[PDB]
Amino acid sequence: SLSTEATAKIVSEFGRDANDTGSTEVQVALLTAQINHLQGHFAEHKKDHHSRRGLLRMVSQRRKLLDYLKRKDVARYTQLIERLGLRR
RNA sequence: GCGUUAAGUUGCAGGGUAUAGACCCGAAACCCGGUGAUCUAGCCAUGGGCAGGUUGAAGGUUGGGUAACACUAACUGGAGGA
Ligand SMILES: [K+]
Ligand SMILES: [K+]
Ligand SMILES: [K+]
Ligand SMILES: [K+]
Ligand SMILES: [K+]
Ligand SMILES: [Mg+2]
Ligand SMILES: [Mg+2]
Ligand SMILES: [Mg+2]
Ligand SMILES: [Mg+2]
Ligand SMILES: [Mg+2]
Ligand SMILES: [Mg+2]
Ligand SMILES: [Mg+2]
Repeated sequence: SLSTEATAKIVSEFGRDANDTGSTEVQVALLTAQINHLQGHFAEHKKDHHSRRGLLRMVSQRRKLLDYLKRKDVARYTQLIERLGLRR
């Protein structure tokens, strides 16, 4: 759902440089962007169960990445959820 | 068979009959034209009344909760031919 420009913008804002697409912060920010963007799709299409399975995978993938970041560097974790607006 | 050989008629009094309320009193009812919604039934307009004490619906806020909902606890709130 995310376009190329929007994706590239996130990589630059959370990565080390322009092609640090793999860092945990970038991945979590990318997932957060798609999850938030898809809230408008599922408000209109409540019965799109097949797409929602893909969304719930993003949610669980983000939870696992966050639990890993919190276990490695708590400081990086705290900054990340604050910038993104996540409860935990 | 009915008649012919038996005086009627007009007053007055009386007996009966007829039409009339027709010896007197008495229905329940039927019809016609009026008077009544100051009681009461319903409605319409415009005003008033309901001591005191209870119960605690929806909603709201805050926290928990969720990807977001849902959900949940407290506080608040003051529903009802209660
Ligand atoms: K005579
Ligand atoms: K008589
Ligand atoms: K009362
Ligand atoms: K309540
Ligand atoms: K009450
Ligand atoms: Mg993907
Ligand atoms: Mg006479
Ligand atoms: Mg008659
Ligand atoms: Mg009759
Ligand atoms: Mg009258
Ligand atoms: Mg009256
Ligand atoms: Mg009552």
